[PDB]
Amino acid sequence: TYDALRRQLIPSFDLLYGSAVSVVAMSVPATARILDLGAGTGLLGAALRERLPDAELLLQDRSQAMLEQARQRFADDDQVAIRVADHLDELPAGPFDAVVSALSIHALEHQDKQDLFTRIRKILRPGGIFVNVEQVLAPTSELEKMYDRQHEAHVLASDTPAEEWAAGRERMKHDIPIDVETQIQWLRDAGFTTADCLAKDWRFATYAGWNGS
Ligand SMILES: Nc1ncnc2c1ncn2[C@@H]1O[C@H](CSCC[C@H](N)C(=O)O)[C@@H](O)[C@H]1O
Ligand SMILES: [Ca+2]
Ligand code: NA
Repeated sequence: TYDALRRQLIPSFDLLYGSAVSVVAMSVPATARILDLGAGTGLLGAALRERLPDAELLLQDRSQAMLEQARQRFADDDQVAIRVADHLDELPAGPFDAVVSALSIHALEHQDKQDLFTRIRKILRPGGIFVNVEQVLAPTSELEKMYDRQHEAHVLASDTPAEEWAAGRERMKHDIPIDVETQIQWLRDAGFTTADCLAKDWRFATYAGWNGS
């Protein structure tokens, strides 16, 4: 229902979230310790749990209301913990095999994104992976209009309730997105040895940084 609405609002939901799960599964052991940053209702954590039954998940968000949905989703899961913290607050010490995030970090000022990527690398073990499923800006105003048309085309094709799309539009006014290549370069600046865009559908992209490989 909520998960159905996220699929209606997010072009290539299965490709982009699935790419995040696949790249983690190919980068970390079965028993990986994983931080889901801005976990919300725990959708990305849930996708990872489906693939990695033995992974320890820490779901972190500033919103207790969002994390209540995550607590309900993971009620019977003894390998899931929840932390209430802002991206800008001290991160959990870990170390972590993976730090993942979906549709959260684009809320931060650009300087705070650059600092967050560096702070994430500090809590990753050597060879650890950072993955972001992200809302990204087009590199030009003209291309941004085309990105917007492609997003609207998906929303309309998915028979999204008009009020939910209106609410989606209102939330996006507060967003501080940047182009995918700029923020992938920020991973290199943060000291990740490899950074790559795995999958992309115009405004939405899955990218990753590796802490040594
Ligand atoms: N500065 C910040 N610190 C922590 N969480 C933040 C944040 N800004 C936004 N968030 C959280 O980021 C989430 C964005 S919605 C995405 C939720 C989830 N990752 C999913 O894929 O469905 C919300 O849960 C919101 O509370
Ligand atoms: Ca948003
Ligand atoms: Na709760």
